[PDB]
Amino acid sequence: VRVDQNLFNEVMYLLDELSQDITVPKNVRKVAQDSKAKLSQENESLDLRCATVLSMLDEMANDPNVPAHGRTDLYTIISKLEALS
Repeated sequence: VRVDQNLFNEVMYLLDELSQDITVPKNVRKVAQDSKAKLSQENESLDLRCATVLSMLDEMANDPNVPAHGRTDLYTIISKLEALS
């Protein structure tokens, strides 16, 4: 319980921060927006929500327009989702 909810809480906070971060590209903010909505789709299985979000964030982490600090922010979130999955 605790271990998964602390990871989930951190992922939501970090995605919210990323969505508001003017130092990463528009498309990264939008993916962060869509990710946090997907994780909030309380009618769908968590493992499933996480898989879709992991796919979305991985795509962004591989976009060469993303600045180094934004890539690390993406990897931090990915790393918590893979621990939660």
